[PDB]
Amino acid sequence: SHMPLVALLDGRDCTVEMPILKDVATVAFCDAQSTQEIHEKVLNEAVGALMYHTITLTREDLEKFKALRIIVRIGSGFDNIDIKSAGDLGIAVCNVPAVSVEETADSTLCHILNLYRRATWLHQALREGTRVQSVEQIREVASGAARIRGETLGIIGLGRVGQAVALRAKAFGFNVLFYDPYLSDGVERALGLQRVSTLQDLLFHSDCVTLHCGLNEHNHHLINDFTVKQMRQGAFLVNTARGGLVDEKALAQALKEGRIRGAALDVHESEPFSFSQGPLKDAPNLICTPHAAWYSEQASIEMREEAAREIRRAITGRIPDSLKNCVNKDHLT
Amino acid sequence: SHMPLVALLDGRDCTVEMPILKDVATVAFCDAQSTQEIHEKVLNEAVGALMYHTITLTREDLEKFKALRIIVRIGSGFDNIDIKSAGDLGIAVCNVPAVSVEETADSTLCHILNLYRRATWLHQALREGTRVQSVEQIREVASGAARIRGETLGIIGLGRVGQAVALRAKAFGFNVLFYDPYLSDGVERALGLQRVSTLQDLLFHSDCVTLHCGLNEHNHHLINDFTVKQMRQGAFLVNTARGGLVDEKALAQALKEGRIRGAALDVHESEPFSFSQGPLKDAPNLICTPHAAWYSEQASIEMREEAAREIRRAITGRIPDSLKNCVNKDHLT
Amino acid sequence: SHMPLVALLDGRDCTVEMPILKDVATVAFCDAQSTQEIHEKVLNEAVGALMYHTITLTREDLEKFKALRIIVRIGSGFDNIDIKSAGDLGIAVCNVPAVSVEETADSTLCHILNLYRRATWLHQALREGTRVQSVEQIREVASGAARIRGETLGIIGLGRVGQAVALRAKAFGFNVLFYDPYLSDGVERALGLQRVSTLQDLLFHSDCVTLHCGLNEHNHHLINDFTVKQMRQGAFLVNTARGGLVDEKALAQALKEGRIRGAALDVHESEPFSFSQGPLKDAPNLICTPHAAWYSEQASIEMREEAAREIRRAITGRIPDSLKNCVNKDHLT
Amino acid sequence: SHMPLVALLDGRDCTVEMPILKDVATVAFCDAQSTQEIHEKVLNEAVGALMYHTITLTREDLEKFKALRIIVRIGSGFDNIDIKSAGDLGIAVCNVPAVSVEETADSTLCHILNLYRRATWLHQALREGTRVQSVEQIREVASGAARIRGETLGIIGLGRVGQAVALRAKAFGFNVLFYDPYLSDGVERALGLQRVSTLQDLLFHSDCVTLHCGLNEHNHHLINDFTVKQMRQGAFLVNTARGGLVDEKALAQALKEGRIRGAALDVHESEPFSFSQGPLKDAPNLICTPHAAWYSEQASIEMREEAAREIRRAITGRIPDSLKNCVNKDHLT
Ligand SMILES: NC(=O)C1=CN([C@@H]2O[C@H](COP(=O)(O)OP(=O)(O)OC[C@H]3O[C@@H](n4cnc5c(N)ncnc54)[C@H](O)[C@@H]3O)[C@@H](O)[C@H]2O)C=CC1
Ligand SMILES: NC(=O)C1=CN([C@@H]2O[C@H](COP(=O)(O)OP(=O)(O)OC[C@H]3O[C@@H](n4cnc5c(N)ncnc54)[C@H](O)[C@@H]3O)[C@@H](O)[C@H]2O)C=CC1
Ligand SMILES: NC(=O)C1=CN([C@@H]2O[C@H](COP(=O)(O)OP(=O)(O)OC[C@H]3O[C@@H](n4cnc5c(N)ncnc54)[C@H](O)[C@@H]3O)[C@@H](O)[C@H]2O)C=CC1
Ligand SMILES: NC(=O)C1=CN([C@@H]2O[C@H](COP(=O)(O)OP(=O)(O)OC[C@H]3O[C@@H](n4cnc5c(N)ncnc54)[C@H](O)[C@@H]3O)[C@@H](O)[C@H]2O)C=CC1
Ligand SMILES: [Cl-]
Ligand SMILES: [Cl-]
Ligand SMILES: [Cl-]
Ligand SMILES: [Cl-]
Ligand SMILES: [Cl-]
Ligand SMILES: [Cl-]
Ligand SMILES: [Cl-]
Ligand SMILES: [Cl-]
Repeated sequence: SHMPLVALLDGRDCTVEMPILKDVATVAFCDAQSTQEIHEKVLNEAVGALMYHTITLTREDLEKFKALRIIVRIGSGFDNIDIKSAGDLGIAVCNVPAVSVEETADSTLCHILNLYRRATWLHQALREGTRVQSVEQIREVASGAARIRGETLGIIGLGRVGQAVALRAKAFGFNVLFYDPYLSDGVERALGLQRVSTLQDLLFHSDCVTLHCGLNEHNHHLINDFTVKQMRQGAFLVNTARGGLVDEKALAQALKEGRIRGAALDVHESEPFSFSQGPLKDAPNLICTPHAAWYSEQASIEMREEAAREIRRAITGRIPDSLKNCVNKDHLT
Repeated sequence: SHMPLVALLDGRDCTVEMPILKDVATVAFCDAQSTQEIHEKVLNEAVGALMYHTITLTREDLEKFKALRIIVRIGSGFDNIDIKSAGDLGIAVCNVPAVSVEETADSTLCHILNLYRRATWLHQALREGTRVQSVEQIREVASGAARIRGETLGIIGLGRVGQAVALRAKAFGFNVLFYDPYLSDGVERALGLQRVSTLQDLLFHSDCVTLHCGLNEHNHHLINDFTVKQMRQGAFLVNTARGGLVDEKALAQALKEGRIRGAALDVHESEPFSFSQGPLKDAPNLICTPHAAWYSEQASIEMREEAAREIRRAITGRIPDSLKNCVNKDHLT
Repeated sequence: SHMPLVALLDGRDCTVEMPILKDVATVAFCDAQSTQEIHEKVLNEAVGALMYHTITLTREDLEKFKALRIIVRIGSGFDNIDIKSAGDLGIAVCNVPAVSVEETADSTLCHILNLYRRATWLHQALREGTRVQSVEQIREVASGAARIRGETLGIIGLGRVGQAVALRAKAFGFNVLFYDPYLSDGVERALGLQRVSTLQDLLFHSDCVTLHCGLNEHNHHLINDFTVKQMRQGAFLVNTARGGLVDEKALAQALKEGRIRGAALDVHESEPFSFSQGPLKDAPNLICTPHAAWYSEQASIEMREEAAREIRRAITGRIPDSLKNCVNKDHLT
Repeated sequence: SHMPLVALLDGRDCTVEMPILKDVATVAFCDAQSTQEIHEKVLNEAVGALMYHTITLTREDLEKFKALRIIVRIGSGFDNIDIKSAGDLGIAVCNVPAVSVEETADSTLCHILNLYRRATWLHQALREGTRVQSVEQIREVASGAARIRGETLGIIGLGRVGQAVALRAKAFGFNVLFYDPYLSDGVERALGLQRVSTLQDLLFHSDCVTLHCGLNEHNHHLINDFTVKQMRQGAFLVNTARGGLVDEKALAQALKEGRIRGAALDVHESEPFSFSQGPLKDAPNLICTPHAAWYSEQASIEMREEAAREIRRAITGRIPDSLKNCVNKDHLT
């Protein structure tokens, strides 16, 4: 009569998951931002866990769990989990990779166009009371807005979202390059894209750089004081991937010195983001959104339902064989 | 030794046009907002005129010119000129129809995505100090953001910009309908679009309505208290065409009552626009830009050079035969 | 109790049209190839006429009709009718312009690919008993097959079919140019195409030329001994438009001398076509189809139903106001 | 002063490879169709081997080599090599996966259109002397030609060529489904395609089935007497992948009984192909090409140069680390 315990770590709403797990697991929530806020009962008895991106699990955090057997990220990115240590400790880790692909690609294109077209900045100027009566004043307030056709969009990471961005970018006349050192040769041919071998080549030829790679152990601060200097003078930077990929120190100085004309960021090294704190406090030509590229009403539901099914498959079946999106089978023993 | 006089009515900068007209016409500027601000010398002696969109010419205004023989709009729209009366008075009217086509289509897609993705509103909330730490808070602050695929984009006016928008919209998964009662049947087939016969059908099936038609004598307040009721509950409205097409009274009430979830406007019934005056003073979910959809550094130059060449062709050749983009040959006698 | 007479000139099957015209007109057929084969009753009493492309009507032919008031081409092209003389004689002429647009564009792409890929010629070689065992033999039998990406496709006439071809050609990596001296500037921008001003420029830069213009009084033998010399050495020629546009004499010599590597023709100066007669008797690298680019089971029905409705509208309403696709309103008096 | 020996097994021309291997290896050719035709010197001393698709290497064949250390397929498919046994024997196997991707996709679209549009069959009828004078005769000779828009194209194997086909098929109005049980979920979203879970679903919903998967140990005769019955009545079949995927027995009967309206085959169970032998001797509505989907003058050179470089990398460096496209690293010991 005793069911396994499943805990929603960094959240409180479990409404979507309940119908799928009702007869399978007892569902509790922690609404926690760190391991220090998880009730002892959870650490001891929790067999499964659901979590988003607002809490990190190190080996130290993972070792506090005594019965945990699966973690499911409600989302694609799993950089916030020590995946290797989870496998060493016998904990399967899964993600939801497909739900918000096109939502994120559309958010990225929105930011790209918001830089080339300055719509968001033009709206601000009107909210601030700027009066734009003459054509000379239109040119002035819209200074920086550039023609898109002929421009080169450089994609770092041509996975699910990267490919979706590439196909959308082609519709506007962008010349699309991409850098992805983990794919085999020939993917550029199917999608009619141009490929480059190094990060330096990508930054050197791109008028607008957009990040679409996972954050792994080999690309933290991929955009740093060194690689920022490899970018075109007056280029754009867009990041809907992970904030850990950009050295905000180097980015702030680049915006201030005009080496980078503008930047649009949905993610940041330290989240939540605030224009009153951080290395970007006074950075100009900066657009930001609070890690919302993924969100739609349908997507939010679809990924929670998928994550709930993965939990069910783990409790009901054999780990890791019954799992559809386990991302650490190699490390699991 | 006496050259014809050409006047830039509603502007002052003539730098781009001078190299093309130096040996052909004397160039002066008026920097005028109305006919009342034009120097008497211009009204009497001006043979040609260059003007943007910030000044209107009625028959009353046109009759004040005693030597004018051609007007060239530096831009595509010529609704601000009494075209028929200009032809009656023997004045050719020309425009520049091709320069800013893709700039405007990209601005339109930016506004479309800014509504579906709420990037501009999410940026404001961060500037306003909103703190978005939990996923529940992300869902809250981004409430209204919707998935694009499957949504129906309704285009009113499938000309140069409309077709450019249609092709871009298809890349995001939009289902594209269009209404244009002046085209012959078969244009929908070449571009693979669906066509509807009436404005009511367009508004009835569209989740997002975008205007791309010229303002003529048969579509002022095309979007009015009556036709607004024919739109889907919670639909979007985008207008980069002409402000005279929308009854801002009806639009304000629709936004306030939630019948329309959001609106993005680059043009307005009375320009320049201000959030502190007009029927849209307190309208919610409203994005606005100061008639800047056309602008790029290249476009601004290209259209001024084309307009200068048209002037030259008129002074040097025979009106209207030597004109490339005369829009009132039928009325000219 | 007496109904008007409507005659299907160059056909016999009236099954599709009968349900639409039953209570409106008496329907007869002539199954005629020339005016000389039309029964006297038809010439005297026929008020309306339906015809395809296999019969020509000169002023001499038109003058033989004493009551005819409308002609409806079951199809888009109306070059086979003296349109001006028909208007002088008070005869409205209409067409069906939209039905087979995409069928024809798909046929054109089939011919284009059949030249670049030599599928049809490779099939023939297998039917002829050629044995292709080694790679060296594959290269030999497929000699001439070329990579498409980077190649330039030159479109002459960017109307309904031309635009449909252009959009399909872009999917294969073609660089698309077009020549159309009757369109206004700016259509190239909406569809992202490159435009040229003269026929010579089109032929000079194109690796594959495809015709998509109507046959009018200013382009008979548009491809002639002179303009053929303006084409690239080893270029392709495709014609799904009208045979009168090509001088088959010049074309045969070009194929024989290798100036043109191959040609695909759905239409010919004299139809029906036969490989045993005509200037193309012994021309090599020649593909031909019997004027079938338009045909699909749905298209054949759709255009006959549309043509029947046009007839009905003419008999029931006022000519030319009630007509949807009258192509000679200017000449009608 | 003694260099390693490299042999071109099933070919004779080594001109392209010589400049790359001149100072690295002695190059000989065998022009062999089977292992029985290879000179004893080659079997004993050959360190590297180059081969196309016209010779098969079993474990029995592989065991005859006493010094062979790498095989390089000049092409993508390596089904003609016992890959596992090659690894057991310490032989690295490599391929050239990217060269002819778009050539093959264009050949596939040519065959697809040749079925829907019957261009190749219409050309034959003209070569055979068929006279097509009336529209009724055009409909007759072109019977079977169908409208493409709305039709469903089912892709089996969405790799390099499959994705290239999918993007081209979308330009014609196809609804594209694909079946590929080896990809992870989410690839359909990036390319905007619909995905199905089983082969039966693919065949059940597809009007035209096109094969684009490698031939492996789990899909020989994937199209068989059983799965052919799961296809739509009157559907099309296209195969530019491998002939071993189709049971030509079942295919012949399907074409004869009309269950399949037509088939286009670039590959066959037994190659070379002949219309006078095999289960397809008398099959109707059959188009065939002699395994030429890959060929272009540029592609033929590019893959031979890549294959030569792979050989060089193997002789010069460390196997398998220095290899770019080794397809049997797992089996190599
Ligand atoms: N709201 C948001 O901000 C959202 C963010 N994301 C993030 O976007 C990123 C991409 O997601 P997906 O495309 O679904 O992942 P994916 O796994 O489909 O694609 C990742 C690609 O990046 C490439 N890559 C990895 N390291 C690289 C490097 N150093 N340089 C170049 N390429 C590299 C990989 O080869 C792979 O192809 C993820 O980090 C994910 O967390 C995803 C959805 C929403
Ligand atoms: N910065 C800005 O806000 C810019 C605004 N525009 C405006 O956008 C509009 C479109 O420009 P283009 O596409 O270049 O013009 P266009 O002449 O190429 O296309 C206009 C189309 O609208 C159609 N139309 C007219 N009245 C209509 C009605 N009542 N209902 C439906 N369709 C109707 C016409 O048939 C025509 O096809 C113009 O009014 C122009 O002034 C253009 C460029 C920049
Ligand atoms: N089975 C077949 O072979 C079929 C043939 N056709 C033919 O294809 C042709 C095109 O049809 P649509 O695109 O529907 O006609 P359309 O009227 O939509 O387009 C014709 C275009 O050709 C252009 N043009 C005319 N003369 C020209 C010249 N000398 N140089 C360059 N451009 C020129 C016009 O400006 C116009 O834009 C027609 O002649 C039609 O008869 C159409 C359908 C089926
Ligand atoms: N001249 C010719 O006929 C040419 C033939 N080919 C052939 O085309 C085929 C595809 O080549 P690429 O796309 O480059 O290979 P690829 O490795 O890029 O793609 C193969 C795809 O097929 C899928 N697949 C394998 N077995 C399957 C099954 N039973 N059901 C559904 N999907 C399955 C795999 O998951 C993979 O995604 C190969 O067999 C190759 O030999 C390639 C080039 C020229
Ligand atoms: Cl995320
Ligand atoms: Cl480059
Ligand atoms: Cl404007
Ligand atoms: Cl509908
Ligand atoms: Cl026709
Ligand atoms: Cl050029
Ligand atoms: Cl192959
Ligand atoms: Cl389905």
